[PDB]
Amino acid sequence: PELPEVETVRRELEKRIVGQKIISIEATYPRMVLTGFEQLKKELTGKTIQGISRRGKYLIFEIGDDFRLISHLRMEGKYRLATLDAPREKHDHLTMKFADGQLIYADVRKFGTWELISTDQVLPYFLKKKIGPEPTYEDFDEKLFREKLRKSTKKIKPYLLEQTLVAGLGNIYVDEVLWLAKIHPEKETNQLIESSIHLLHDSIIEILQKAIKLGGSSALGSTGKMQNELQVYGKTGEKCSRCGAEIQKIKVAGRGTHFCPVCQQK
DNA sequence: CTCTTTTTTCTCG
DNA sequence: GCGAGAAACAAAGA
DNA sequence: TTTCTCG
Ligand SMILES: O=c1[nH]c(=S)[nH]c2[nH]c(=S)[nH]c12
Repeated sequence: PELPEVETVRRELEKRIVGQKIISIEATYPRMVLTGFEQLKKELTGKTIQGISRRGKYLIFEIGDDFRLISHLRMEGKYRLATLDAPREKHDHLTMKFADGQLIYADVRKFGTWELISTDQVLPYFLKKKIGPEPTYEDFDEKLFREKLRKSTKKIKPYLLEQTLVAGLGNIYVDEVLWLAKIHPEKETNQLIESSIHLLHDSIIEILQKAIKLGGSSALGSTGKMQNELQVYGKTGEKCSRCGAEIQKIKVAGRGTHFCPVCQQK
């Protein structure tokens, strides 16, 4: 999941589990609780969920007054809300049980993580990861963005994916963003001129805010509609510009990369 | 049998 | 620094 | 790394 899907999950969770008391926590895969399942079980049991926030692709459960559970879904993490008597499915790893239902975390590839953090350690946690600004007009300052692009020789697609220029882009939306900004994924960022950087800046914000509006692309968050709006991701061999160009797929810095060669020249 | 495909972090030259 | 490659893991799809 | 797929 990328920022839009996580934000969709956040919103659904906010509606359903805020105000609920955690009755018990169970794990068939405790190793995904990086700070220690035992400790997490002991601190959070009996606590009431006060809210859910998000930073980039990270979910943040606000539980009791002094704890935060930071959850990352990585590649295939999924939450679902189920009755207390729901059967176990094969890749369920964790469950937070309430009085009248449970929240189950599943992850086929086991990449997803949980970390229990002190409330005043949350801001330092994201500082250490060097996570960039949220993709909004208010937080995503184009001037700093521009200064960083100009000082670097990195290719624009893997640089954007670093989460440091701006938070929340993953493989789908960076491909959609570069298509929309008419920029080649392998463009060296110090070659970008001012007007391209401006278009790229706005496009990053516009695409992500749109995806959020449509509930993300495709359990919680499984009713998204952004996938219908995708212009290049996963559409190899299909048309992009009303002239005849087909979408090409190449490998860039280890990632499958979809682009329209005629519209996205260097 | 083999290989490649689908977020974050680490190695290493 | 930097980037190429791989690690963590499961299930495809060839 | 493990298992499936027409296997
Ligand atoms: O956190 C990341 N760091 C790097 S270097 N690349 C990358 N690609 C995605 S997606 N996330 C990240």
